[PDB]
Amino acid sequence: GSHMDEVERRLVKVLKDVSRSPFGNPIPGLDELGVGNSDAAAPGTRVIDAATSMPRKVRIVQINEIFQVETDQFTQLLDADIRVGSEVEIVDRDGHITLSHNGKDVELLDDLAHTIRIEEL
Repeated sequence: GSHMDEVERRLVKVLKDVSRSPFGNPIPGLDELGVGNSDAAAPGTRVIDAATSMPRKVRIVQINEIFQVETDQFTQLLDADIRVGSEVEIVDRDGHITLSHNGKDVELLDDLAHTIRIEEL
């Protein structure tokens, strides 16, 4: 093909990303994805896929839970409090994933936006 690096195309293990504002807007459920997982059907396409099937506005309905929330780094990401039921959008950029929300754009590593509870664009 022609390269075309998708959002989930990048495979990482560590918990780090680029940009200066990695935190912001609700939806970056880092410890939330742990459990969920989609692939087809409208009922949430999962960020991993919600960025190739002609994305427009991924509707956030949920994430997972709060059980896990013991991290100083997540403290800044918790500023949004992930409001399940909101409405956000995602878009690629030079082979990278970033959720664009009214507020600003975020990073959301492949480990973060792996199994979020959103809608199928």
